[PDB]
Formats: sequence, structure tokens, C-alpha cells
Amino acid sequence: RRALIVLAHSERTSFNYAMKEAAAAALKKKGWEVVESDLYAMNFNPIISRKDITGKLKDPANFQYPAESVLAYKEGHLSPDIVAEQKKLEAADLVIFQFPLQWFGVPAILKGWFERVFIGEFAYTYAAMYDKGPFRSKKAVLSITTGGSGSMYSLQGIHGDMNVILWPIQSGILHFCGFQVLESQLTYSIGHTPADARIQILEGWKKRLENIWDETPLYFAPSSLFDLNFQAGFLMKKEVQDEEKNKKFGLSVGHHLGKSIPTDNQIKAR
Amino acid sequence: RRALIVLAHSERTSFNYAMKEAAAAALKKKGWEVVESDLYAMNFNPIISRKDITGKLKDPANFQYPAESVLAYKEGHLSPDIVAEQKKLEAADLVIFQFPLQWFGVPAILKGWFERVFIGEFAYTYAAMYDKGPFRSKKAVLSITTGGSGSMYSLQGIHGDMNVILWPIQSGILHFCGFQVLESQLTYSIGHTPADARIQILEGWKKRLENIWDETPLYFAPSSLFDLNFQAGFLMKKEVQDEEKNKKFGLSVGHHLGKSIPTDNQIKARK
Ligand SMILES: Cc1cc2nc3c(=O)[nH]c(=O)nc-3n(C[C@H](O)[C@H](O)[C@H](O)COP(=O)(O)OP(=O)(O)OC[C@H]3O[C@@H](n4cnc5c(N)ncnc54)[C@H](O)[C@@H]3O)c2cc1C
Ligand SMILES: Cc1cc2nc3c(=O)[nH]c(=O)nc-3n(C[C@H](O)[C@H](O)[C@H](O)COP(=O)(O)OP(=O)(O)OC[C@H]3O[C@@H](n4cnc5c(N)ncnc54)[C@H](O)[C@@H]3O)c2cc1C
Ligand SMILES: Nc1c(S(=O)(=O)O)cc(Nc2ccc(Nc3nc(Cl)nc(Nc4ccccc4S(=O)(=O)O)n3)c(S(=O)(=O)O)c2)c2c1C(=O)c1ccccc1C2=O
Ligand SMILES: Nc1c(S(=O)(=O)O)cc(Nc2ccc(Nc3nc(Cl)nc(Nc4ccccc4S(=O)(=O)O)n3)c(S(=O)(=O)O)c2)c2c1C(=O)c1ccccc1C2=O
Repeated sequence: RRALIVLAHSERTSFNYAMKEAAAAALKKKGWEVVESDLYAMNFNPIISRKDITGKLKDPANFQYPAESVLAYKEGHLSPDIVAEQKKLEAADLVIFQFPLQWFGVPAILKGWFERVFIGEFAYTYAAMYDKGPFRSKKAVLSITTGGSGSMYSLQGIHGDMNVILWPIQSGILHFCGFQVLESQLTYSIGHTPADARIQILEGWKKRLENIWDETPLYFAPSSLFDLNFQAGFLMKKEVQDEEKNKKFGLSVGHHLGKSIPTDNQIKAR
Repeated sequence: RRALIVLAHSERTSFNYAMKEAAAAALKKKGWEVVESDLYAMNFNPIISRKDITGKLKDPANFQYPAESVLAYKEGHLSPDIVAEQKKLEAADLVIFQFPLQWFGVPAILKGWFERVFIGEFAYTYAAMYDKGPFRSKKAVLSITTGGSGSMYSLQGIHGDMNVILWPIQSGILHFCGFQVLESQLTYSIGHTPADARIQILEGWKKRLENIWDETPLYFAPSSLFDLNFQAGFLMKKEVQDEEKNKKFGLSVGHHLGKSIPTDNQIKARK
């Protein structure tokens, strides 16, 4: 069992670093082979460019990134820092994303990590996406710390449902490539947590990773219910559309179908 | 009136760049003072660090960006790039974010732009946020070109409702700082769009800009319905919670209240 920890924070004194290192000690004691990826420490470049391709470009005039990136992968002409990361992606059974919440999403350095590493054919394919994604036998977690409390991200909060915020990350990025997303570890208002309570959070996180691989993941609508061709528009099957019309709740946050959204569908397991 | 355009594409030969240039010339046509912000061309730094503070750090031992960046702004110890961008904001009346949809969100360079430019005390404040935000006089628009199609992001699409994908950007980032978000300009299935069809998209976009200041912005639950208190935990007033009990719809995407979401809340204007 091998695991990969990705950390997007610039400081060592950060609670994210402490939250990272805690995961390491907890998993290593369980017999895990853990590798890390402090994005800031590596001086990782999150900005995609034509230099991501180390081979002869197919069209140096009109450059299209999703075209040259797929070709380079099949020929081994991606940037050496991207290939290095991809080797860790496949070798790792569990992937942990540790970061502070930043403007209702991941930090730029992490967003750019996704963009450069999740290259077509490697991470995803339209002939094998979501349920059939390359990373099927793999589980992903989100370990986030926010400045705001949990009430502010409640259904009756000022910012809105936190479930909505985590959707374009856990669904469209993680699950899209086959990943099984587990229940996110949410840390609301960490800047306002008493000293001896912070110490407890580290323990609840370390105890969790003792039996995390046997957890029940979040629910997504399986693609077995979609047409999955380019002429139908990848829409849902009418056999199912007529079935889901008698229900009160939608399938998921993005697959709500103009009706009620399942409580904590993106934070709590089904 | 002044307009700011923030372009996020590495390629000059991209349709996003065409969409930027066409938007520029259309505004200058109507006597707009147009300022541009080509991130890739500006070699903009998208990563936050203590390097963002040129002065002396309050605590180089235990460094915290949010609490340390607010200080530099107050005293004027911010990086020249950040300040040069913060001035373009304040000056302009209309902000346009031109970018390709990348992984169900914005490019890192644009995300980093938000992270370094939008600093506390300037862009936002716990007392002055959303409806009472600092940028409550200004308007913002999203101009997006996606790979997938409109049906893929339809309600029954494999990807899901675009309104959900657009919410954390428009509500959590734009509106949070006071902005008035207009109807996003979505260009689906680009690359599968014919040449003569791509020349018409530009003109229609240039036409919309003619009377875009007189458009209706997207709906967001007014902060008046909430108790802006920490003892109340910034929740909806019980007076308001008892009003929205006999209803079968929420107020927005993030304020669905476990109920239904108003159709096209993040793409189509109110009513
Ligand atoms: C650009 C930007 C955008 C942001 N956007 C958002 C947003 O949209 N929403 C939002 O809610 N927040 C936002 N934030 C705030 C951000 O979420 C918080 O700053 C972050 O979650 C906490 O930072 P940190 O995890 O590095 O911990 P720090 O703030 O560095 O540390 C928190 C506390 O943990 C303590 N600590 C450190 N190490 C240990 C240890 N080993 N044991 C015990 N205690 C320890 C420290 O004493 C410190 O007081 C944003 C911040 C930035 C910079
Ligand atoms: C890292 C990454 C993540 C992505 N994530 C997503 C995602 O989550 N969802 C999604 O849907 N898509 C995604 N995409 C795909 C992305 O949305 C498209 O590649 C992008 O929208 C293409 O837009 P462009 O500005 O590059 O235009 P281009 O694709 O460069 O332009 C297309 C065509 O327009 C023509 N053209 C250019 N200028 C003009 C002009 N002035 N007049 C007429 N024709 C012109 C060009 O000749 C070209 O053939 C992603 C891509 C990347 C690289
Ligand atoms: N850095 C923070 C922080 S912090 O904890 O690190 O200071 C916190 C933080 N949210 C956040 C901000 C303030 C407070 N609380 C807060 N704030 C002030 Cl200025 N005064 C008081 N005192 C106060 C005043 C009157 C009544 C009661 C009280 S109380 O102390 O008992 O809560 N409380 C609380 S809470 O946990 O106490 O509810 C969360 C944020 C951020 C952000 O950086 C940020 C960035 C972008 C968007 C949003 C945020 C953001 O929200
Ligand atoms: N880069 C691409 C590209 S590429 O053009 O740049 O090579 C292309 C591309 N896909 C992509 C690009 C163009 C179309 N356009 C396309 N094609 C056909 Cl055969 N028919 C129609 N008709 C059509 C026209 C308008 C509206 C709806 C429809 S409908 O077919 O969905 O009913 N449109 C269609 S389709 O789903 O509608 O078939 C997918 C994607 C991506 C992505 O990067 C990407 C990333 C994450 C998730 C998804 C994608 C992605 O889908």
C-alpha cells in the first residue's frame, strides 16, 4: 500500500504542514509507503505552456495545448517535472490533498498542478471517463482548513452550502479521472481554534487514517445512466429520466435536476 | 466609464485573444477607457508568498499571508505588480474575465491573480462584504470558452449544471467583494465551431457590450436576510427563516436551503 500527499502551503509553521506531517506518521506506522509533494518546497511551476512539451511541436504556429499535450504523453515528450509527478500518481494507492481553502477553491499552485499533470490519455479519456476513468482502483481525499466557521458554510449561512463549493473539485476534477472521493476532512475556522483543541484535531485525523481505505466514499451518479455518445449529447437515458421524475431528491449537487439536493452529498457518505 | 479586461490564455493565436481584442475595440468605439491585463504576456506571478510584502514582516517566524497582507496594504508595502493591478481595478467601472474553462474552474494564473490582488481591507472586509462590499459600484462579467458542449453542462448532462460550476467564482469571489455579476458569456464546443460561425460570435459579443451597463445582474440573496454577527454565526434571521419555510425554492445555488434551485440562476438574469 503506497500513498501520496500533496501540500499547497508556503510555510512550515502552518497548520497545513502540521496536518500533513501527521498523516505521514499515521500512515507509516500502518505499513504504508508514503511519498510527499510539497508544491511550494519543490518550486513547482503551475503555469501550463508550450514548454511542457520537450519534443517537436506538431504546430508551432497555432498552438493548442490539449492537442500537443496528449501527443507528447504517448511519445514521452512531456516536461521532466510533469513526468516525475505522474509516476507518483500511478504508484500511489491513496491521494491526499492538503491545502487551505482559498477563494472558495484550491490554491493556484494546486490548480496548476492539476492542469499540468492531469494530461489527456493519462488521467482521462472520453471513451473512459468518470466510472471508467484510469484511476478507478484509487481513492482521493480532501483535507481542507478554512478561515470561516461551519455555520457560515451551512445551508443557512452567508457564503452558502459548502457542498456546492466542493463539487467542481471532487466531481469535475477527481471523479472525472476515475477517482473515488472519500468524505472530506473539513477544518472550519482553524485560526480561531483553541490551542489544546488544535492538538485534538491532529489525533482525530490520525485515527481516521487507520481505517480509511475501508470507508464508504461519496455518491456520484454513475455514468451507466448516461448515453455517453457525442450525438445524444452525453445526456441521461430516457429510461432513467422517467424514473427520476417520481423522486423528491436529485442524484447529486450538479445532477440535482431542478429539485432538492441530498443533504451533505459532497461531504457525507451515502 | 472605464473597463478592465483580464485575459488568461498563453496563445496569441487563441480564440480567447480574439474575444479580448474584439471586446476592446467595441468598448473604445463607445468611448470607453479600456485597460487590459494579459496575464501570460505580463508574465504575471500567480503564487502567494512573503515576497508579496516588500517591507518588514510583522512575524517572519510564524508567517500568515491573510493577516500579514492586510498590513502591507494599509502601510503601502505591497509589491509593485499587485499595486499596479489594484489600481486598474479601482479605476475601471467594468471588469471582464476572458478565459477558457480549465478543470471546471479558472486557470491557475487567474486564480493566483485573485489570490494576490484581492487583499483584505481593499477587496473585502467582514463588515463590508457582498451587498455591502467595497466594489459595490462596479460590474463584472465572465467570458468563457469551453471544450465541452452546452448539453454536457445541462441539467441532464454528464458533467452537471453549469450554474454549480459558476457559483464559487461568481458568488464566492466576485460578489463577495461587492461586485455586480452579469450574465456570463458562454461559448461551448469551441474547436467544433466553423470559421464563419466563429466570426459571428465575436460580433454578437461586440453588440452585447453596446448596452451592457443597462443589463440586469444575476440574483444573490441580499445580506439583509442574514444576521451579520458572530454570535449568530452569520446565519439567516429566524424572521427570514420562517418566511422561507412554506416555499419550495431556494434563493440561489448556494442558498437552495435543501430545496429547488431557480432555473438558470447563474447564467440568466433575474425574473
Ligand atoms: C489568498 C487567500 C484566499 C483565501 N480564501 C479563503 C476563503 O475563500 N474562505 C475561507 O474560509 N478562508 C480563506 N482564506 C483563509 C485560509 O483558509 C486560512 O488562512 C487557512 O485555512 C489557515 O492557514 P494555515 O492552514 O496555514 O494555518 P495557519 O493560519 O498558519 O495556522 C493556524 C494556527 O495553527 C497553529 N498551529 C500551527 N502548527 C501547529 C501544531 N503543530 N500544533 C498545533 N497548532 C498549530 C498556529 O499557532 C496558528 O495559530 C484565504 C487565505 C488566502 C491567503
Ligand atoms: C488544462 C486544461 C483544462 C481544461 N478543462 C476543461 C474543462 O473542465 N471543461 C471544458 O469544457 N474544457 C476544458 N478544457 C478545454 C478548453 O476549454 C478549450 O481548449 C478552450 O476553450 C479552447 O479555447 P481557446 O481560447 O484555446 O481557442 P482555440 O481552441 O485556440 O481556438 C479554436 C479555433 O478558433 C480559431 N480562431 C482563433 N481566433 C480566431 C478568430 N479571430 N476568428 C476566427 N477563428 C479563430 C482557431 O483557428 C482555432 O482553430 C481544458 C483545457 C486545458 C488545457
Ligand atoms: N484569514 C481569515 C480568517 S483568520 O481566522 O485567519 O483570521 C478568518 C476568516 N473568516 C472569519 C473571520 C472572522 C471571524 N470572527 C471574528 N472576526 C472579527 Cl474581525 N472579530 C470577531 N470578534 C467578535 C466581534 C463581535 C462579536 C463576537 C465576536 S467573536 O470573536 O466572539 O467571534 N470575530 C471568523 S469566526 O471563526 O470567529 O466565525 C471567521 C477569513 C479569513 C480569510 O483569510 C478569508 C479570505 C477570503 C475570504 C474569506 C476569508 C475569511 O472569512
Ligand atoms: N480540450 C477539449 C476538447 S478540444 O477541442 O480542445 O480537443 C474537446 C472536448 N470535448 C468536446 C468538444 C466539442 C464537442 N462538440 C460537439 N460534437 C458533436 Cl459530435 N456534436 C455536437 N452537437 C452539439 C452542438 C451544440 C450543443 C450541443 C451539442 S450535443 O452533441 O451535445 O447534443 N457538439 C463535444 S460534444 O460532447 O458536444 O460531442 C465535446 C473536451 C476538451 C476538454 O479539454 C475537456 C476537459 C474536461 C472535460 C471535458 C472536456 C471536453 O469535452
